[PDB]
Amino acid sequence: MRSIPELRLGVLGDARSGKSSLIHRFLTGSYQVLEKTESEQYKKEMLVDGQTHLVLIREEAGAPDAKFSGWADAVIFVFSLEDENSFQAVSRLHGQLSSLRGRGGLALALVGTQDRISASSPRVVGDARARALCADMKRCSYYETCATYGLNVDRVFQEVAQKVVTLRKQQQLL
Repeated sequence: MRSIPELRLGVLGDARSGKSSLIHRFLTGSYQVLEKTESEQYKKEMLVDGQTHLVLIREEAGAPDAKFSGWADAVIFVFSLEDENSFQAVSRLHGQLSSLRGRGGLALALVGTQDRISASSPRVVGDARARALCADMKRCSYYETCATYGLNVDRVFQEVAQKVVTLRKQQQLL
């Protein structure tokens, strides 16, 4: 039976983060103003190191639980660059993830979304501050995204998938 290599990617963020629109952009190429009130799962095929993977994505509406925290190979944290509470929410969410995971080591990403930046709702989260949150999270890379035109959307997903695959190859290299 031909193997189906699988990458399990979780996505965390508050309702102002832009996480639903970001997931939806990656999957479909479309921007839609969405707030999923609820957790949901999605699937996509991705080429990684020349090998086709099944990618499972769980978007979580609130705090991760031990189920989610133990299932993921990788977790993307999402906040809005114009919402301070969403940024503070990432560090809350990461505390929960870290404690409820009990495994090989997660690939992480931190995403600051640009979608809602306006004159009346300006960027409130400074670059250095966001990069400091990322520097204090293990195996984490930081991106700004804009799902409206696709800025770094595929990049985030692809780079987290690559991290998982490289970690796995490291493990089999031992």
